[PDB]
Amino acid sequence: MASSLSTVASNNLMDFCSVFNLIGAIADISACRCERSAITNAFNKVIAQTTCIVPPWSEAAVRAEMKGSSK
Amino acid sequence: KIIINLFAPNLPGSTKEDDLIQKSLRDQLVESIRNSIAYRNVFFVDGTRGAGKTTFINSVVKSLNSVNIKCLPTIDPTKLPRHEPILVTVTARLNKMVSDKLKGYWASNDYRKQKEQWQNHLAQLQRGLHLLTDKEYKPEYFSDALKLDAQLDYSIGGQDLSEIFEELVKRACEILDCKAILITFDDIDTQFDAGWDVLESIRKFFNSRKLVVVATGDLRLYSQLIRGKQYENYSKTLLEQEKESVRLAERGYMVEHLEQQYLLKLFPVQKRIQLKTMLQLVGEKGKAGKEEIKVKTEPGMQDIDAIDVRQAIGDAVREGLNLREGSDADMYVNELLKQPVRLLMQVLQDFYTKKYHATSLSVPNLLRNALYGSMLSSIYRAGLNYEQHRFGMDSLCKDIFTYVKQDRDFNTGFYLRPQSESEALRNCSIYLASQVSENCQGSLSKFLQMLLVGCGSVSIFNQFVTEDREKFEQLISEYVAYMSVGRIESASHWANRCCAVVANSPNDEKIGVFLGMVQLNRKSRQHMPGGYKKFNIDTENGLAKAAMASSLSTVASNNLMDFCSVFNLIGAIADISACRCERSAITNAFNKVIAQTTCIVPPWSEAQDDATEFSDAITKVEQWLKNVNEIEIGIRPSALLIGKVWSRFYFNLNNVADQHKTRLYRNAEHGRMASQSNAAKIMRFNVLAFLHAVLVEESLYHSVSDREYIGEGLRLNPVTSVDEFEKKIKIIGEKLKADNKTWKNTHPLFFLLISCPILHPFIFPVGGINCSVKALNKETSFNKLIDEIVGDKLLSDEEWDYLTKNQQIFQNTITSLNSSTIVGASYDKDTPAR
RNA sequence: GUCCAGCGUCGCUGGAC
Ligand SMILES: Nc1ncnc2c1ncn2[C@@H]1O[C@H](COP(=O)(O)OP(=O)(O)OP(=O)(O)O)[C@@H](O)[C@H]1O
Repeated sequence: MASSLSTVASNNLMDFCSVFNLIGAIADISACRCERSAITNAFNKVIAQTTCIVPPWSEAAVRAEMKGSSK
Repeated sequence: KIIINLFAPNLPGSTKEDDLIQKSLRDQLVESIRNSIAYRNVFFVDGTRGAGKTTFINSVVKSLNSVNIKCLPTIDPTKLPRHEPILVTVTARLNKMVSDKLKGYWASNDYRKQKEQWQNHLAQLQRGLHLLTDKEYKPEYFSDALKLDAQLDYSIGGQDLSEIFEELVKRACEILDCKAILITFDDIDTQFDAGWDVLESIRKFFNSRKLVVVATGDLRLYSQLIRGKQYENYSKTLLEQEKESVRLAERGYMVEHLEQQYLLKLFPVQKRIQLKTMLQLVGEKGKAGKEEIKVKTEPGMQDIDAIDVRQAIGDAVREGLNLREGSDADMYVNELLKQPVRLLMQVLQDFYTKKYHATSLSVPNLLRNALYGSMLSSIYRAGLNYEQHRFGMDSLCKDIFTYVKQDRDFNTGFYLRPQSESEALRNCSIYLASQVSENCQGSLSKFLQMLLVGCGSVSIFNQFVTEDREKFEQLISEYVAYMSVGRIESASHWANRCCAVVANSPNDEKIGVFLGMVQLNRKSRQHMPGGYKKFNIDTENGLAKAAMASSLSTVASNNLMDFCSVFNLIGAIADISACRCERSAITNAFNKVIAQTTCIVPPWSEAQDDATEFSDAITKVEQWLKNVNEIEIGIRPSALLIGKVWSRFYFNLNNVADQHKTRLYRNAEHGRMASQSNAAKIMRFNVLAFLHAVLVEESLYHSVSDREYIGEGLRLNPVTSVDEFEKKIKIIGEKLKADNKTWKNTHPLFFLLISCPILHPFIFPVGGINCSVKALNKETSFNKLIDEIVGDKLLSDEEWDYLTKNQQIFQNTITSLNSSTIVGASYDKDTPAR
């Protein structure tokens, strides 16, 4: 779930679960070519909380930036 | 590890080996030339304008000079006689070397046989030179030719110069004992009409294996030269006859194809070499760089303490524009790194040299002067003011509006972010942001003028005028005249023009509530429930009548219309802070619009003792002005800071007018619950929004503080309650106290705008307090914190209890505005309880 | 669960116990 959870801030903080996130997780992990020590680092970096801002060509770009990305 | 000294002459030819930038590229191309001759052979070093296009060529020649290749002296067609052909110049330079070699040789009698052969070939070239410079054919030369000679065994008969010149080069190579001869040209940016003769003399006379040509220029300029020579081939009578759109396309492609076959044949693609800009060499943000560049900012600096080129501009932009350490400051520097090398270094050389002598200040002034002389061409096409003496307040306000007009983006235009795709708008933006930090630095009065006039003009025009490609700018010319922006006038005068423009468009149900304004009543209403009545002006007192008087505007089109614009308060405050003395402005500002200004709708419309009480109000203002003088010297506004403040302020006002619009009720007198809205409550939140927008991002974007004290959480605006405004006030309070930093030294803008006597009555009116079991907990805590920051206790014990519960003489509180009626309400329904 | 508030044109979101 943590690997497949991503949130977007447009007018109110929206939460999403996208299959494209899973492909991003596999793509990041598979390029490790490292021992056990780096796996814990890489696996911990994959699972996190990421918030991305709305593209400029939308009608809620200014409000989203104004409201700030936080909790 | 390249060290650049700004105090060197910095001429194009002044660069030595240590000063040269692209040292790796120089050796790479020298190897390419050497290899090619060992095994068309025309090299083209391509570089943008003002990027080492001449110094690099000299270094390449110097490396070759010190398999043998004799380098000809570099030539440039621009600094030559107009009508002299290239072939004559090259032949002249060949003559000098071989004659110098022959005379210096002085061994045996070789220079008696070789000299005759060399002299024979020159005479042959001199005979056939008349073909180059003939405007017509001369028939008597026909018998001059056909005097065939077996000498050199020419492949083809005739008086062709190409074959004669070829044998000329072969003899010189034998004499000089060199494998090949290198001919170096130069760019034609100054006068690119002379570049055609170079191209013709390369495609005709330089095609042997003994000659290597190194040309310099810009393909974006050479293509225009060639395409011009193509359209001169079409018969004029044809160009002016078949003017169909279908035919224009047919001839358009036949030329855009003909030039490419010319270039791809004359300068082969595998031989072109592109120069490197600063961004490529240095790197993006934290990315590793291909090379290392460092600069020196002082003659006394040590070579072991030279800072990086990125950091040198980084400080010149941070304090130059008065910007903090953040991404937005890193966006300006990144744009500068993509500038031409000459322009990038000149603005740095001017800035650091002038700054050093000044110390032996006004740092932004040096940056503005450097930028003005640098991108002075882009200003002219933008059309901004170019007169140094007219640099002022309104002239700057004109510049902002025109730049937004050219950019065609009224939402984020005033941010002055260099994000426009066009190069002129990007260049003009950085200069403009410097001027904002110039005028508005150190004075509160000018800051409020930029906020209200510089950015207010753009936003209002967006929503009330632009809601046909010739009507659009017809309004722009009409709009710029009506607001009278450009003329030297006070901000208070601008407020009335702002009031007239907005009020023309009637909203749904024609309620008298607009963006930051309320339309009060002039005539008498019939059968009004409760104590609702007309707004009687002469019932206020000292420090309250003046607050109202400076907040009243009138427009005299059709019937007389009154208003209570909050924009007037901002303008009135600016005027007081301007003069700061003489006790006359504070006498005159309070009475400037009440009975003198007769505003008319825009043409696009389609319709106690007085003496003993006023001086007490006057004296408090003079006390406020005394404090401003000693603290406002530390104001360092930036174009980002002012632009962002208007954004939050504008959005906040639009919501308040749209949420209190339908909340008027027949029993909304002295409104105690948040679901009831009176006239005084609307004006309370209008002045509260302005006091809130400053607080939120005074911490975020100001330059005096290196961090923010807001904390973590969503940024929200007060529209119905003061829960959000109080919440931020508290949180900063402990953060500013746990770490010992006074409010004056971190939020100078908010400290001054919160202690102004004009806004004090508006903060706590009679009918604008939320009286509830839970609400009064916040309001009281709001009152305690405001008084603690100001120091003075605004409200005494008796009046505070009088307001909260449900006539005591009041001087620091509005008392009659809530009872005043509002046009279009009619107060039929009643408040609902649940 | 309940109460307050904020964004969009009822839905969404923050915060408190
Ligand atoms: N290697 C270098 N190191 C430092 N500065 C350089 C270097 N090469 C060029 N410059 C800068 O470029 C400026 C002028 O460059 P250059 O004359 O080659 O360009 P140009 O004016 O476009 O070309 P041209 O003079 O042939 O018309 C110099 O004054 C100098 O500031």
